[PDB]
Amino acid sequence: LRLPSPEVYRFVVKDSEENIVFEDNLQSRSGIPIIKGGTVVKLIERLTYHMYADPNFVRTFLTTYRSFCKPQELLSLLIERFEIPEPEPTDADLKRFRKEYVQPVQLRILNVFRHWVEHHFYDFERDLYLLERLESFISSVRGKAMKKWVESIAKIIRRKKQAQANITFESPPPPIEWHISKPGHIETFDLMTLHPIEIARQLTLLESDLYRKVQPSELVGSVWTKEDKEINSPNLLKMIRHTTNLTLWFEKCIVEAENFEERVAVLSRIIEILQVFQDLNNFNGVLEIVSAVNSVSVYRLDHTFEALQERKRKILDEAVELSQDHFKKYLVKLKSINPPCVPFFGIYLTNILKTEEGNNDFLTRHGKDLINFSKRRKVAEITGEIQQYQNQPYCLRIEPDMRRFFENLNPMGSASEKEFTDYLFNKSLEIEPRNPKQPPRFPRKSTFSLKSPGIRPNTGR
Ligand SMILES: Nc1c2c(nc3ccccc13)CCCC2
Repeated sequence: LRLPSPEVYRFVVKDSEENIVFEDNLQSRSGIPIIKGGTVVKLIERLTYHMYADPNFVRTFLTTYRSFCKPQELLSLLIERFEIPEPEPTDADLKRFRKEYVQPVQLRILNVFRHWVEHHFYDFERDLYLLERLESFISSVRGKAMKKWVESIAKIIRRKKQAQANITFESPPPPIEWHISKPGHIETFDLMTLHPIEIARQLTLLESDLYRKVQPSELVGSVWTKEDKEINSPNLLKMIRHTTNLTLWFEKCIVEAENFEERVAVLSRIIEILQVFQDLNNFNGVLEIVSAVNSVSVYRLDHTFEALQERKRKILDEAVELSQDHFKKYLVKLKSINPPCVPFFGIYLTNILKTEEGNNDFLTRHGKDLINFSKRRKVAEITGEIQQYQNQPYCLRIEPDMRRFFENLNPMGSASEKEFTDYLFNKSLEIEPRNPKQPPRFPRKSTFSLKSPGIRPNTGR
């Protein structure tokens, strides 16, 4: 009984469709009401509710909130929630208010701070001032019952800060495969001089590392395509730039092979790399090669595809078919394999862009910003799927020169992506013109043997 005036404490304005909307279905019938949307004020009140704990909302909120609220604003709202004014005295009660309202709300805030530093410390890593505000506030908290919670948050922060201020094989990894390029000779590194097995291994290790660093929150609210993308989505942007560069590198290697026999040997080696990606459950790599071969500059090279060994063309068509019918066969395959694996990342992006586009950010902006929370629950269920393959490392040894090589691929050089893709298209028309004549005969500029060592481990034995 008796809360402060909504006038002096914004959270306790009465619930109405002006400020908060609950699911009204058979699921929402039992237990804790399900939030469909509200003002950020009302979402914060329900995140820290006096009447019950809501672990599920806390988890979904801290995954999704940056799509509707800045980290600095979240901290300001949790402090505002914490600083609870006394009710209007009546002057002819406090003791109940402190036991049943204040203490439970303050404990629930400290529990949100605890989940925040435990599972989303990257917010504080990205913003040292945010951490200064949090540390200053937590150390101001003097409540007897708050003490265990403050100690717990302090210890998490101490640990996260330690594990910032600075590989272990559970079984023998395979020996590194070498072909024409030899170690230390990084300047001789090329698609055709490195071993196709080890190209697939080193790209898988790199792609696995990029994949495992992507936080769900980098995807929520299409934040990687927005103004604050370099800070909200740094891991995702690195993974997207990697995919772009590698896909364009594969295209470049094919289209710049002017000599027909060389270009066939290049496409054949890329298909061999694709088979080792498949053996490694690197569907990310499989579908990068699919992306390259379906690019307009390569797709149209009918003479090159027709010249492939039937078995190589078969393997490619099968890879290509994984992507057909909204990735139907890819999704069957992904559910059938044993990790480690690198999921095709592009499809999470596609399905989040469609959910982001097809659902309003706001239940309405008339009179109030009424945030669509249900939209964020649906995106968090998609981002949730990214997590099940981030926990299983590859049993493969890093080749530091090859890793360096692949981290630094820059097919575009100083040109724009559009200038570069125009170039690939113009070169495609040069090497295989739109006429019915046999393909032009250009000389090789490279002197290395075209003969593949194949994808049976050599040094392995
Ligand atoms: N252009 C292509 C041809 C074939 N497969 C292809 C597969 C993917 C992208 C382009 C292709 C089979 C042989 C004929 C041409």
